[PDB]
Amino acid sequence: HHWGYGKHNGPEHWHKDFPIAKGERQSPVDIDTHTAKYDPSLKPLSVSYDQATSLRILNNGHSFKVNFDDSQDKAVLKGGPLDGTYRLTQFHFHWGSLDGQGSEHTVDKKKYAAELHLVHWNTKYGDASKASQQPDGLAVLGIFLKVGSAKPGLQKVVDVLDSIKTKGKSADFTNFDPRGLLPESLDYWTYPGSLTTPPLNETVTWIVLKEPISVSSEQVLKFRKLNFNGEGEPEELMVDNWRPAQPLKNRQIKASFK
Ligand SMILES: NS(=O)(=O)CCNC(=O)/C(Cc1ccc(O)c(Br)c1)=N/O
Ligand SMILES: NS(=O)(=O)CCNC(=O)/C(Cc1ccc(O)c(Br)c1)=N/O
Ligand code: NA
Ligand SMILES: [Zn+2]
Repeated sequence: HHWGYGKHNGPEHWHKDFPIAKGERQSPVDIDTHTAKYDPSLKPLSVSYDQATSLRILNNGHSFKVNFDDSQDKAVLKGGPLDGTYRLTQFHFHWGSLDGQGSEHTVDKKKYAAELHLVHWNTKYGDASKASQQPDGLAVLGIFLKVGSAKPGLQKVVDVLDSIKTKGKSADFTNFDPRGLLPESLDYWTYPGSLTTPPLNETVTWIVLKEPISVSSEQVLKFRKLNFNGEGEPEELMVDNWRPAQPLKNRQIKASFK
């Protein structure tokens, strides 16, 4: 559809094409750290990315996305709130026009410069399409970016963005190691939610890491040179491609840590 992030087609309009936008399990949310409860029943979280096979990087007009070979269990997420095995299929980012906005989730109303989403599907459903329609079909590992020191493991991403400036452009992006995007700690919050983009399916278990990664000003500036538009269309910078916090409704956010 013709959805985006501007005044005329942004988050406040999405519900007309996607009525679930006003649903009971929408994402992102504000994470009230004082209301979230430590849950001793959460099993250890396992991020097993050694065997990841990145493939290409694409500007799809909404973000940039790195896809992975998810034809076998290579790079997988298990444990924590999850039952079974979830296979990494892609990552992408959301970011702002200024260093003080850009994240989708917020922490005690704090907005970060950007947010990384590592998207995984439950292998019990066989493919990512079928999984996208199940209430336990998807798991997104969310990681905040704050501006400070450079993140070396982000630099290869940063350096290819020039080659995918406009919507529809892709490039090779093999041999990228997503472990380089993680913070030290795997402490997290978890809640049941949705895709934060149309079609807004209520099929995601969210796992949001507490520790942000630090990226440099120069790194995030390069995100902001991307374009929402296609080649030889007029320039609209790809910035502020984030959905704001949605009503929590009757959900509980659980913490993995005391
Ligand atoms: N390796 S890939 O080709 O990038 C994988 C593409 N699929 C995915 O990201 C997903 C989640 C998803 C993303 C956007 C959507 O609109 C819907 Br619905 C589901 N699969 O469920
Ligand atoms: N934000 S999310 O809840 O983690 C998962 C939903 N969003 C995304 O995957 C993306 C990249 C993307 C956008 C449209 C697509 O058709 C496909 Br495929 C991937 N957002 O820009
Ligand atoms: Na960090
Ligand atoms: Zn996302």
